[PDB]
Amino acid sequence: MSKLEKFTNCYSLSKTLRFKAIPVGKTQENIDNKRLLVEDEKRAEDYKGVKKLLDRYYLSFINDVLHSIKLKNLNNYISLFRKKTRTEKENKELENLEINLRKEIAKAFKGNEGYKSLFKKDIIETILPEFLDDKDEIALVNSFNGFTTAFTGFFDNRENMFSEEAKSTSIAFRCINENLTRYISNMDIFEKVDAIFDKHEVQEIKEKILNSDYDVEDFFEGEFFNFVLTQEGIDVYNAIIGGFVTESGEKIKGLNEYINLYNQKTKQKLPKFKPLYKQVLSDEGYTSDEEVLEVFRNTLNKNSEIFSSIKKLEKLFKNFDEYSSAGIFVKNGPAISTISKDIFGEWNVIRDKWNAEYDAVVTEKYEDDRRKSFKKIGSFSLEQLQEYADADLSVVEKLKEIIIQKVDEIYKVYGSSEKLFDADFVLEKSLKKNDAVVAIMKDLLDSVKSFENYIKAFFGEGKETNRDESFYGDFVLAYDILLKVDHIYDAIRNYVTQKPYSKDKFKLYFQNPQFMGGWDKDKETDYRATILRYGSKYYLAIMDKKYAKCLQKIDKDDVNGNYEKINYKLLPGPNKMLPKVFFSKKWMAYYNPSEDIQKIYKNGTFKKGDMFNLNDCHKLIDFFKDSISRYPKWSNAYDFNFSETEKYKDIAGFYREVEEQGYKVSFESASKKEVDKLVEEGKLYMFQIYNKDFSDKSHGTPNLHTMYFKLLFDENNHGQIRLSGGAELFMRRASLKKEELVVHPANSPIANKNPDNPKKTTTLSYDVYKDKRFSEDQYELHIPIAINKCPKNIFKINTEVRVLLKHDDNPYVIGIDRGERNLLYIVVVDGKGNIVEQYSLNEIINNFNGIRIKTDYHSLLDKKEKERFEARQNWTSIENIKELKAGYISQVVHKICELVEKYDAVIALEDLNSGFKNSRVKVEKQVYQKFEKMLIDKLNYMVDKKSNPCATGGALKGYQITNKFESFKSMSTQNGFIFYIPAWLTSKIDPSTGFVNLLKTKYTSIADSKKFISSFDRIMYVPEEDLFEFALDYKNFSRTDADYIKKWKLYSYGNRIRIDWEEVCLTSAYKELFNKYGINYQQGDIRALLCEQSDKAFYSSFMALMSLMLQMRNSITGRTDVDFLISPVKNSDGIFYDSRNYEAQENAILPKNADANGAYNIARKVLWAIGQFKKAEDEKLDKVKIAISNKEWLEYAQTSVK
RNA sequence: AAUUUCUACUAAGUGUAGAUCGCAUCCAG
DNA sequence: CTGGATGCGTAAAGGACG
DNA sequence: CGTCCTTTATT
Ligand SMILES: [Mg+2]
Repeated sequence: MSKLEKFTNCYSLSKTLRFKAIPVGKTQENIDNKRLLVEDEKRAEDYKGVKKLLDRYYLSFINDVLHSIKLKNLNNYISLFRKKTRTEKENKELENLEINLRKEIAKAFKGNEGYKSLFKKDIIETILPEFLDDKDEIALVNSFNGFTTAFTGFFDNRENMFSEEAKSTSIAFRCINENLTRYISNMDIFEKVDAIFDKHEVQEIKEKILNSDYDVEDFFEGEFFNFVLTQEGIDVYNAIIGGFVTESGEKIKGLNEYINLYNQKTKQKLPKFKPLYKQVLSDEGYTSDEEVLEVFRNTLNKNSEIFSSIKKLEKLFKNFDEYSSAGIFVKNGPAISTISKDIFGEWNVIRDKWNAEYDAVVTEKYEDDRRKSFKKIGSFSLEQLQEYADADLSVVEKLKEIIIQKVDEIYKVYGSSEKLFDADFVLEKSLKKNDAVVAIMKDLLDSVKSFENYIKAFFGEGKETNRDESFYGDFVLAYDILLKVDHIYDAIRNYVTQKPYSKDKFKLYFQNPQFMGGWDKDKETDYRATILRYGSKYYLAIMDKKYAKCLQKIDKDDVNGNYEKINYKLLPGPNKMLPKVFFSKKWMAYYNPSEDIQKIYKNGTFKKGDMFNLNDCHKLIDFFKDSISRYPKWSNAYDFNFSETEKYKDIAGFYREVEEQGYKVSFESASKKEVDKLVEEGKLYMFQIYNKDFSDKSHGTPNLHTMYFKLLFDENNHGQIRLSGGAELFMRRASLKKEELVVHPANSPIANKNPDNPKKTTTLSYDVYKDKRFSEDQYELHIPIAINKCPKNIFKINTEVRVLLKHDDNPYVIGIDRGERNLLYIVVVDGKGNIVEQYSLNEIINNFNGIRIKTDYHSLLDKKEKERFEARQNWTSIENIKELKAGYISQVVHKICELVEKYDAVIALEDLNSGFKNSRVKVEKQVYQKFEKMLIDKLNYMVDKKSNPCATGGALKGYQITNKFESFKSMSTQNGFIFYIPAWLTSKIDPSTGFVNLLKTKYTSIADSKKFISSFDRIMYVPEEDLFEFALDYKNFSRTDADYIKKWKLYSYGNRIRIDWEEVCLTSAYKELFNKYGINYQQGDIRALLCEQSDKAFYSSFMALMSLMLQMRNSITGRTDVDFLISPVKNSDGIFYDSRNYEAQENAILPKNADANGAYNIARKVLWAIGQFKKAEDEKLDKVKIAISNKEWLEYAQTSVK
């Protein structure tokens, strides 16, 4: 009984193995003399070119077929599409109609005579040259005759367009699922908005745009859709909506603009047309220090056009008073928070002064319709914002001082940069070497980018009642010039942040269009590439075109050394292969196949479905079984051993046995003397398939991919991992010069970087070079493998994880959470919620031999954040930090995998589509998304390198506890062993009681502060404890639906940390507050006395004292020692929860700090969901919904503690 | 600071530890 | 540019060409 | 013929 070991051999998946290919002997010499690499480097260039010309014809072919087309179902479909109350049968109707619509478009394409030619040899030899009218381009296409097969891959990518399936890549799908669906929505909107378009306004568009061949109304009748299948039609349709610009240049207004005026001017909100997407084929970064520099000077010198539009926006905003403050608007969003702060000094005072009208009891259904109508508003006028501005304070004047301040900042930064704009300037050093220069370009770009990103607030997305077009005329003119800095900012950053070496490579073919197609022994002379072994070394051996068969003559050499030559036999895809061979002109003539059998095949009775006869299919199988035996190229390759034919449920049952039997990999001896001569003579080329684990100097643990690669040829690997074909060989030209490499000169000591390494220094007898691998041309070889090609353990992984979980008695849960002090914190939990382990992942501990050496990745991040502060916020340090986090998580994966294996444990992770990230946490959402993706990926085939490959857990019996990754949005609910959970109420919650603080203690009014103090059942001093007790029933406060217990007794126990920061003893600070106002707190219930008091500074000291008692988390920033979590509520046994009582302990039973509490409670939510699985019938486990609500959660946390 | 590649390294001396699905294509803001 | 999605990860029939 | 490039078959 293990959950894990039920999950081996579940599904098949592809991986690519990558290797340096090192030439051997004369190989590189012979390759240089024959000038082969040049030919390839050119070919790749020319190939990209021809693909574009090919596309040109493809694009012409598509318009021909789309123009012609006339869709049949249309009206009928649109109508059913529109029905808002469809019986399920009617939704199936609607699908069949949508399928038929797509099949119409597909059949329109594939039914040409022209179609089969597009992806055959013919398109390059004859069609494209006739089509083209340039002599150069025709020469390019001509260069590829006898090399058509190299286009197959591209051909497959273009085929996806002509599909009828509902797939992103399809033309049908783009027409029927995306563009038709929009057209229909626009019809809907049109009949609502039809009348407002002025009689005159419409006739404009029919002449200026439509050219008087169709009426504007035509474009909103269903039956007229066919017109907008083509990119041309779409260009028209979108022009009607967006507006056009004629040959003359006269602006012509579009329907969507007219609507904008009407809804603006009458303070209304009618809807607007969506434009149609483009059709599927219709129509880069900076490459050198000089090009980057040149752009910086040309777009941003003092007489560039962007600088001109700054000078104009200075004059416009200097004249801010001269304009109407009721027709100037500020878009709603982040810019409202910012501009609120800029002029009041307060983020949420502008929030308040429209809360001043809207604002007293708060049911959350009224609080959402509160908080939502809020978000509905589009913008605010300078008049409305002055309606909020207390008298004596001019909103327009202080805005003028802020905007004008930002342009003086730009001009000041221009004078510090002036020498970069001299026509006389030349660059001393490379930019990545020249920090001075880049920081000069950054500083200017920033100040321009902040001015730009600030000013952008003055839009209002309007859609806006009468706008000061005297202001927006000059503003829009000049802002559209200013927004060009955006592109220029990105591309110049992306450049400085790039690496100094390039990975640019190109594909080698060795003059063979199907080069290295597959490893099959028979196809070995066609592909001209095979694999050799000698001892622990593996080589790629490539026959030269003029000596294809040169390896076929070589015999085993008894006396001398021998190579091992691979002997590989694959039957690829019996469902594809078995028919082609046995119904081929060649074989069909040899083997009379009865009219039954060809009927069965032509008819399709063997294929499951309604046409299926188990007997017909059974007869086809014995046809295939005899032919295979009459076909000795298979029957003698694979010792075939089929199941008795009566036992097959379907054809796929037989095929699956062929597929698994039809793979064999062995080795043959081949004379090492004879093969080496071939290489010298230039008849064979030889590369060692190499990575660092094959070095004579390597010791200790190989890369996982080395192990996979070796296991391919191991006799304990029985198909678990197949060597696939379609490997590629590439040359990556060097991108660095040895002389310009950083060298650590031999025999001088080098300073070690890791503070936790005892050894502070290493001295080597040899030189070591930074980025050495890129100072040299490198061959790289990519080998695709096939894991679990024939899976036996077929079941839906999640349903199986739910069954095992339900019937598992003590299910363990690894909870992972992101901390502020801790990059990641781990809490392992048992089936009853006892903390088994709990620790931080700030330090990664690497083990080699019996030694351990830890690397504190929290120290590393802290030092790279300091280095970010020094040198402003340099572009690169941001990247270094991004990459460092990116590598951190790949250490963490290993640890999580260990925990899974050790505890047979499910994983509880944060759902990143629902929750809200606090940004106190170091590992931002983006990086964590990457981590959850990596985790899914590893667990498709989770292996322990250090295990025996044949053991479960090993490289041949990898655990498959995760379904193949799809999309970030799909990282929700559950994926096998990984459960995604909302982080709500996982941190700030008493792990000992389930208590959370559902009170709002923000002070507003003296009256509000009274109703609060009266809503408590009791407020008293307790002398025998020296504590103030605040008994409540959450019934009496608003927004407390989620709590389950409801009646709590708060105490002012222990201290808190107010936020600079002061420690506050709670008990004595209440005494202090009450004594300040002559309140006798010892007199039983005190609630009347506090409400008797009439001083507002009493209530705000009290609400602040309530805030502190309910702030369970207390933290001092920079002080990693002080992250304590302390409860105001007593548990079953009348003890308060204080986290520090457990951080002390070595094996604690409750969370040791705030971060620990986070992880713990995320793992408990999974425990709740396992609770649900145990409540459900086995058959209905699929149906159980995992998403735990706040209401369900608080119930679980408040009842499970006991 | 060496790498199929990436991060962290120097890990006891040309390397250590973990990770590592390639290639092509299309579509989106 | 980076996530979304597509597809290939093949031996053997078949043909052009000298 | 041979040899090299192209095309084929799909649960
Ligand atoms: Mg290693």
